[PDB]
Amino acid sequence: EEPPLLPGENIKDMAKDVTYICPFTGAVRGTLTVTNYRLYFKSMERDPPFVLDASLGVINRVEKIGGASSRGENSYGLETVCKDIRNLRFAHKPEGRTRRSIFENLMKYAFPVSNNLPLFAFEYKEVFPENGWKLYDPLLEYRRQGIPNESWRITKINERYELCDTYPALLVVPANIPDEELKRVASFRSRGRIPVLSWIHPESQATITRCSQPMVGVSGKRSKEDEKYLQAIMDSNAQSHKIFIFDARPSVNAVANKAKGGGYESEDAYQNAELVFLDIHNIHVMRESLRKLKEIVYPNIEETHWLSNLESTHWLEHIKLILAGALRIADKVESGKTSVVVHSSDGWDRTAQLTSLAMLMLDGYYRTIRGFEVLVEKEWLSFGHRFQLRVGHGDKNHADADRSPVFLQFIDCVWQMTRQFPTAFEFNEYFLITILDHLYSCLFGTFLCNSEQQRGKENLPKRTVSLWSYINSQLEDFTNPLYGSYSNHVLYPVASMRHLELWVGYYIRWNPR
Amino acid sequence: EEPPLLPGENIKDMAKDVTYICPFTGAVRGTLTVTNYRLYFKSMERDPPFVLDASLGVINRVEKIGGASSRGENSYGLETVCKDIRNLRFAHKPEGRTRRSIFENLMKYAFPVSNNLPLFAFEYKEVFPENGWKLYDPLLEYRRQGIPNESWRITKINERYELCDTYPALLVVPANIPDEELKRVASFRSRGRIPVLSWIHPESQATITRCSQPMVGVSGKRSKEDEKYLQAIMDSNAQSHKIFIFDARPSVNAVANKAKGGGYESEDAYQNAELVFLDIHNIHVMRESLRKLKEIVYPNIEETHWLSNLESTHWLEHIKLILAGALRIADKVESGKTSVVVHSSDGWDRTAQLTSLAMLMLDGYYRTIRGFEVLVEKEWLSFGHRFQLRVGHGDKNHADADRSPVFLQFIDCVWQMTRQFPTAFEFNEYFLITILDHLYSCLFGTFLCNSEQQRGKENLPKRTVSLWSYINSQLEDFTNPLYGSYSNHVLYPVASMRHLELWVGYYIRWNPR
Repeated sequence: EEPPLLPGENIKDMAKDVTYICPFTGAVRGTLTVTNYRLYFKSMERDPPFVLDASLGVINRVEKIGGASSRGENSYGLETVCKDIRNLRFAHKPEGRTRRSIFENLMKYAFPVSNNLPLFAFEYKEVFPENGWKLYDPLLEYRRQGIPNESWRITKINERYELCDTYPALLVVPANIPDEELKRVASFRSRGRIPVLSWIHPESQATITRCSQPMVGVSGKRSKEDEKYLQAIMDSNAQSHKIFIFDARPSVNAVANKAKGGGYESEDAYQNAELVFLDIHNIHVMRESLRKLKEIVYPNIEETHWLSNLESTHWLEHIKLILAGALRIADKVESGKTSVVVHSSDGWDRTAQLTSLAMLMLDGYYRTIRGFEVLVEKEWLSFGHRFQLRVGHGDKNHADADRSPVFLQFIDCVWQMTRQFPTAFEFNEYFLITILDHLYSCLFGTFLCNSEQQRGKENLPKRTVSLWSYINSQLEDFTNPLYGSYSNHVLYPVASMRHLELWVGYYIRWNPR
Repeated sequence: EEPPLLPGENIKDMAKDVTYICPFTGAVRGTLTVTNYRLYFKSMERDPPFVLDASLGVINRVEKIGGASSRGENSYGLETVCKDIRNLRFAHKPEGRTRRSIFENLMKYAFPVSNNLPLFAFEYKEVFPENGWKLYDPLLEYRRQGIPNESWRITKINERYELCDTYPALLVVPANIPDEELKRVASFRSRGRIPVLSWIHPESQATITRCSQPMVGVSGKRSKEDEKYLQAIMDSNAQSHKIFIFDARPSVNAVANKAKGGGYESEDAYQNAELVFLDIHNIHVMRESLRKLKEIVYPNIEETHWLSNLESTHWLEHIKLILAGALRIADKVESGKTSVVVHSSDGWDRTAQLTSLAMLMLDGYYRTIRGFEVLVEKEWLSFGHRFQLRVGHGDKNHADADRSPVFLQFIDCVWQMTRQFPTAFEFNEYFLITILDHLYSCLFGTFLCNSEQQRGKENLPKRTVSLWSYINSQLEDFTNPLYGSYSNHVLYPVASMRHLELWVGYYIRWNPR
């Protein structure tokens, strides 16, 4: 059957009497359509119409199955490997070009930028009553936190992104540190990500700052600017006697980075700091972890070795390390009243997961729907997470090792927190799954590019629809009705294999049971 | 401090200033009291009075630590291995006229059966608003099921236990089958446990009968009355097409028995019967499962390999098979409208788990607190599960290979069902745990002996108190607040490693969470 279209979506090819092999109900013949935004398959050979509708941004690779003409053993079709742990395999008649027409159209529209075609986000013409692009206001958010205040000021040194071009235009830093000082410190921090304020505690004034690793190198070089800058941070919390520095990386990996120019803060160079390593592994390791998981989760789960197979993926283990690390940060801020500086190698994948999760534990604001969108806009988009590079929108280059489920891990961690606190979040599971779906969809421009400055040059607000514009128009589908019972208090989920669950709602949502 | 003694409980020994080394908190000195029913330890050295109550009946083994020459920090004293997945270690003064005393008095009252001392069950003299021994009435129960009737009659042939000394005094058998033949059939079934009615469906008249394995042997011999027996059970159902015989043993097993004089019902000899194997292992295989489970759970849990270690015990795998097995039987009765016959080697272990479990699925009556109690008294107690032998009340022989957690296993399954159906049961977790607690406590006579006949020869109903007499006094602590939500209908739990959980409430309840 025909697929429903969206403002800007037009059919690019169609083939009828195509057979999709469902690993759960068997073969089903019907029509396969490929618009400039999705892959649609519907069959009227089933009482409820069997509809398969997946966006093209989800397609990771396309592969042919069988060979040429009809040499294959009853298998002339193609298969699509999807980012959301499905794989879709289709069959084609002996007599038919539909096998090559579809393949060639998928391998063109599912990968627009690799064929100098535009991503759908730029074609989508649907309008909304609210502009998601105007949801996050740096100045208003800081004000919500009490910023500018005697201890912290707001600098505009980065409005044209000269200090650091992967950072937001506005940066909050200690009031006693001048702009000429930020330059020097920027010379010591990788890619100019010089610690900057993320969150400040209402009462204690304890702060969460984020930045990249120090450039120490093998010769063990050091800078007074950076060292005093870190001190200025601790001085802004008056009643504290220390400053913790959480390094997301495992100790053995930080050392390796040191050998290549990076490193960490030593107990001697930073007198009043205590650096902890949280043992959270790099992007490549998480890609492999998720890959092993998809392997035992789709399409059929083998019961006997489920537990060991699951453990072997190290998915839940990584989630646990992320949550636990977030827990250590939020605790030192809450209970210890001590400011914490959090970083990693570049400070834009693990640091983002840590600050984001701690913030959610500490501030109930980000647990509300609009709050979370702000959280996503603040930590991850504005602070330079490479969504484009990490997801690979419309790029045939599926093996790229720059691709990793970083954000997906974060969202998983959030879902983990919502299970443990069924009343503390205004949003619900569907909201989160909807976010993961549009991470790949490229329907909106919210998860495009790799930086704030990039999005400015690309003029994304004026050329694409924000994902929040659509979500804030259907809020009845994203609200947790049990939201309230808890309160405007601090959350402390339990990181332990006995309280973390596999997010069945996402990683196994295709099995019709 | 001293223990709060129960009606009939006397202090057999006391020593003060003893050290308890808690595998979770530090050492605690205090007073270790021993009575004729429990082991009580209490210390006022902790904001919350650290209490350590435990029935002697839950003491699996007592062994002395140190004696010759060992003066260290808590390396002198005694240790107790318990049956409720924990271990107690007391550092009791090396000198002070207390070199040898506490140990001796623990040993004496912890194993009354071996020492030839009364079980505290006979010295307990608390009274309760109702007597649990009256709770279950064989005739009042069959009447609830609509028995007797045109098709099934109640025979008295075994009133003196002369047909089967394990079996209850009243037996429900096919109306047409006279008592004389019950004898001939009794000689074909192992230990004379002839197929007897356990449950019947109100609408389809599909029954569920239980028995021990057939006595076929290598000589493939067969009973003319047996076959005819099963024929009447089928004929009672309106002659429905055919009749399933569920053997709880794996195929290999039944065959093993065959060569031993036992076996199972063959095609041609039982022409109208489908024989299925549920692949549930024997007592030794189970005890070993539970043994590996207490080793990775107590005292400290190694997180890195929790999933693997848990998979290695195969506890969840056995719970699956057992539940899975009840699902088939329940389904063949609910859906196929077919009478089934469940049996095993002796027909008092796996048969009890299966009928009890299927019955819970089919009849909501057993889902009520009183109904469940009746279930235990009927399917487990009157039908001869060897709780004295399987649990070994007050017996110094801990290596006995006759001991197996067959009943606990059953209770574990039920807990699984209260988890998958949080509203269908009137009783709550605590209730089920209390039941496990008095399985070892021997505070009541409810779980003593091996059969109904023995319990009578000891006159338990008049010399000991029934557990239900206690439980039904506080039904507010044992009630499920959510119960009622659903209707009286058939519960179908999922028997998958993806749905079953590890009862942390009973297998890891000691840790301070």
